[PDB]
Amino acid sequence: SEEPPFDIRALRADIEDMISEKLELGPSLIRLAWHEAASYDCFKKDGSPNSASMRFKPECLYAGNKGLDIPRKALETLKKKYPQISYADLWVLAAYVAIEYMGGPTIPFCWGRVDAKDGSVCGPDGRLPDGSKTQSHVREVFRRLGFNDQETVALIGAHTCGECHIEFSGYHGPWTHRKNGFDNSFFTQLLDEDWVLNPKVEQMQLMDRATTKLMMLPSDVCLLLDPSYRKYVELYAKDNDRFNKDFANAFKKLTELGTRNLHKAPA
Ligand code: HEM
Ligand SMILES: [Ca+2]
Ligand SMILES: [K+]
Repeated sequence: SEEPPFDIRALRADIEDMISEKLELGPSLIRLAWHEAASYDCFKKDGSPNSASMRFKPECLYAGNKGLDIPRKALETLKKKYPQISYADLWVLAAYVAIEYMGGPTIPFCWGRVDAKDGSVCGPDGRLPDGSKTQSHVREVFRRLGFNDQETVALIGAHTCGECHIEFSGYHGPWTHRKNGFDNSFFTQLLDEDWVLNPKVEQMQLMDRATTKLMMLPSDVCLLLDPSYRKYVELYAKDNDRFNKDFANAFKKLTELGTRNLHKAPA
């Protein structure tokens, strides 16, 4: 489909330069595209997902979006060099590049996302999920977004990369030992390890009995306790390829919620 008004070929490359110069920016780019989309209520059809509306207060000030000012600022260096691309397209693409760069699937990109002009269109607070809660909450949040239990488990598989930071979320640590890689090793960490309480972190989180260097959230481990979710956990933990297929589709679907009139990018 149509050729975009910015140089995506150069852009894809420059984004990798930024990530290679700062690997912890990789996982952080995924979170930024995802919480931008998460405000969506599909039943109410509001929230204004995928419009880079987290540029403006209050959505940028929401408790669930703490520390996301870092990837946003990082992408400013590239908004200047490529004025033709919207913030919305750039957050999404920076995230596709981050996932591919880290060993994940290559997602077909689509462009045409209109930016929110000001923070008058933001969604209400409380749309973002709480890691302290479990599957009833999780299933409530992903239902509202428009995902089924399968897509729900796949999307959370992204915790295969990155880590929690006390000063951001109150939680702490990586989910896996390869926190800059992107595969199914989250469903594998979840299934193989013995998740004991971490008594030294005030917000309740888990840790592996084997090394105690890794961590899990109540919202992460609720994927075990729910029978539906555990089916898909076993599935993705054994089938890395299917995880890549399913993550790619869902994250694409996610980052296209509330969007119309997009165009397939060439490669
Ligand atoms: C119920 C669902 C989810 C909950 C409760 C949750 C919770 C959290 C928390 C507490 C953090 C720590 C933030 C920090 O302090 O750095 C985090 C980070 C992160 N989240 Fe999730 N998350 C959920 C689903 C997802 C999904 C669907 C994605 C993407 C597809 C995702 C991607 C990430 C990534 C990549 C990081 C690492 C960020 C970094 O290392 O800087 N999460 N999440
Ligand atoms: Ca939003
Ligand atoms: K990894």
